[PDB]
Amino acid sequence: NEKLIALTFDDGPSSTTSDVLDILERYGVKATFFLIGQNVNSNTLSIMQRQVRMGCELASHSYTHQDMTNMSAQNIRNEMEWTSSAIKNSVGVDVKFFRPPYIAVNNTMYQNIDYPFIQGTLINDSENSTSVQQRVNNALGAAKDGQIILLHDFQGNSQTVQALPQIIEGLKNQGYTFVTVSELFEKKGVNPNVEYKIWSNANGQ
Ligand SMILES: [Co+2]
Repeated sequence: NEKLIALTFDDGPSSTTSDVLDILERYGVKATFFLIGQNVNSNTLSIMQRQVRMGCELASHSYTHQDMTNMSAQNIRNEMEWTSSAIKNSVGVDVKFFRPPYIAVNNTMYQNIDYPFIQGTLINDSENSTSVQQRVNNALGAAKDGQIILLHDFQGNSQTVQALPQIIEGLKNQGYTFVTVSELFEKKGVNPNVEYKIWSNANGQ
């Protein structure tokens, strides 16, 4: 009767990431970080190393974080390969999932990206006008068994850092167990590797 939640973070690594990690470590919780490839560099190495130490999953958010519906097939493929190899060659882990920038997806992307697409429920934590407590309530209201929840850890997103302790404490209080996206599919016995699909819940609905 385990109830699984996959907390996920877009747009890092950034210095804000380290504050997210401090909180995840405090609560013994793992998350998934969809990284922007050009943010994988010597300035972010120690953060990515700590992500791997804590068993947080690293995934792909493209290399330049542009709207990939305006990109050629070749450029899409280069973005994906460069992001995966940057993550593999820096800290030794293999990307398993892709999340499209801006959740902008078209046929060309689906034809030229070999990873499962992840969306999840947005909590609108990219705009400062969304308060700490709005972020808390949106995350708590989006939770259900098997659900992926989309947050951001771009530099400066301190209102999500402020929101995260209530979110974790509240979901545990509701009986949820935190998993990575890989762990989510593994534990539900679901094959994520379905082409032409974008997932928000391990049930695929
Ligand atoms: Co993004």
